[PDB]
Amino acid sequence: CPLEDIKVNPWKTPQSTARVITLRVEDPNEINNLLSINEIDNPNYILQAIMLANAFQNALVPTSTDFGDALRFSMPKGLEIANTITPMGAVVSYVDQNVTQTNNQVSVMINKVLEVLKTVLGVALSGSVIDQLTAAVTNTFTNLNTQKNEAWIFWGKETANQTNYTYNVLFAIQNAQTGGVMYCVPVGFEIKVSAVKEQVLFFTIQDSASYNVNIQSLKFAQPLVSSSQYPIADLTSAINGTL
Amino acid sequence: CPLEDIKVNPWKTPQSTARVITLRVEDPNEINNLLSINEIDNPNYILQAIMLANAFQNALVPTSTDFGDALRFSMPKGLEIANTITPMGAVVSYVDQNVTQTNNQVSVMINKVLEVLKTVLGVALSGSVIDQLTAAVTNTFTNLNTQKNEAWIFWGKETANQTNYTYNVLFAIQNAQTGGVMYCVPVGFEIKVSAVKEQVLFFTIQDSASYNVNIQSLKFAQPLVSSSQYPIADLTSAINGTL
Ligand SMILES: [Ca+2]
Ligand SMILES: [Ca+2]
Repeated sequence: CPLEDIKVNPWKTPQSTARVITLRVEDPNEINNLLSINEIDNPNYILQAIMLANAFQNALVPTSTDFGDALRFSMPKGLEIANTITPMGAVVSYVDQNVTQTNNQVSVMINKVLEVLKTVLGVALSGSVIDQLTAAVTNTFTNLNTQKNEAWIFWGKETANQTNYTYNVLFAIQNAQTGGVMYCVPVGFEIKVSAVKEQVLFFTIQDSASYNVNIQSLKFAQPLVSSSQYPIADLTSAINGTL
Repeated sequence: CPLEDIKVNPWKTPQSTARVITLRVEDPNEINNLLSINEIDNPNYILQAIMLANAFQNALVPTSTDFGDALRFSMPKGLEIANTITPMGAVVSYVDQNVTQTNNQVSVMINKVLEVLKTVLGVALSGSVIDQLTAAVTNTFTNLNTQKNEAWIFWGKETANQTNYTYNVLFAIQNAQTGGVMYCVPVGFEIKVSAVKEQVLFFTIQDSASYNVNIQSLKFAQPLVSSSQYPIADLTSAINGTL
């Protein structure tokens, strides 16, 4: 079928070669209420990632009674916990900002939230994790039906005109843009949306809604520690939180 | 605030205590084109899960030229590969079935597909992984924008009236319903949908579409092998596919 010459299109995004593995660990020894999303080019840093999530579990706090009976990541408490973490590390940035909108599509809200998180991460880091970051924020406001009973989402007060819920997600990043450190970015969402739960469960990005959202997050940089030498038992203990 | 007596509602689904961890492994030594979704109560069986996915990567085959340039899991080749896997194991079930619909919502198609996969797994196994199974099938037909460039989804022929694409997902199951074995269920989707790619990218469960879908899958039961004793280096090699 005669070999044609190369028509090199320089804007054609190539298919990813990244391997994605999702772990659902039933009945963990200790409960973890953070959705853990880990970016890693060297799997020897996975344990470190899981241990950072174990640490920031202690930074979750109850919401006010008016909101409901829910847990959310606290930036203030996050700072406290950061100091106690070993090996020692630094809080590069932190945010506690409200985001609102009126009668806009859910896609707009996802963007507004993305803007805040992209500010936290920075251009370089943002770009290296844009796919999972976009997906993670998307899954905060949509695809909630399948998530409704998960350990990282908490349903608060539910009126006829409003639904309150929290959503806890953590990003661990180790790649070319990080170098000799692994970044950790826990995010605690406190969301008020102008719809009944039943509608919220099946909200899409096309749907329109008014939002009042509080975003609490920080970026924690911890020097890399390989775990190749250690047995898998330690990783198992890390996942269970018994390490 | 006076302690009221217990109003025990026996149909109130409790919140999950399950810990969910997602691993994105950039630049793996060997490429893996299966979305790996692992259900595990004992993390000592993770390596086994990842090694089963490594094995069934060899069961992916190109689609016909008329469909496009895509890879999909082949049930026939899956059976061949199953025999070569060590430790030895058994193919409990296998399917190669077409599923179609006309002018129905995407939710209906998700159900039709679920029915087939639930048949493969069986009542007990199905129920133990219903959340991730429902989500996985949902993400096959929706939420494709964030997935569009991922390693497990391949875009074929794209006309003005039709989009062709494949979607490769693998479930590893180790829990109370499995006992002393781990089940492995690779699934190769070959999907023709009556819409342009741009529309397909932002398809929701509310959208209506005609579908022609081929589903190829099998259930592989391999006796459990704990990896607690082995170092994490082996797991790292398993993820890279160099083990
Ligand atoms: Ca990346
Ligand atoms: Ca389960």
